[PDB]
Amino acid sequence: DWVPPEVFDLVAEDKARCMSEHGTTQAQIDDVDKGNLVNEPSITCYMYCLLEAFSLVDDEANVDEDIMLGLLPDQLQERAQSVMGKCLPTSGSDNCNKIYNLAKCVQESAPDVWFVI
Ligand SMILES: CC(=O)CCCCC/C=C\C(=O)O
Repeated sequence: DWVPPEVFDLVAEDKARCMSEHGTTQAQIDDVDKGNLVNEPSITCYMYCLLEAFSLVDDEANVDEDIMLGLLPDQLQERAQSVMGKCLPTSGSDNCNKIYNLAKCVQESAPDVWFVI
């Protein structure tokens, strides 16, 4: 992708923790990455969990746009601001479901640059 390998090491402890907490499998993550998203807590609560580990969302799955933007390469800033304009604020029944809807929105809007670690 555009995601550099250093980022995988950085997320490794939290990834292991969030998969363990939520019953997530690598296969589920690969599915999401392949654009296939279902409203299963084991995947959706994983995504919320990891986002939270990096202060990208708060206790009610409100996205920190600035942190999100500061994390992305300089190239995607422009298209990411557009995707956020369409897909934020988050909404849903709970934290996991809010990230499910966000994931659905962001994938529908910017498949090219869609991905989850
Ligand atoms: C849903 C998902 O995988 C997003 C993970 C965000 C983690 C990024 C952590 C560190 C960085 O980008 O430097």
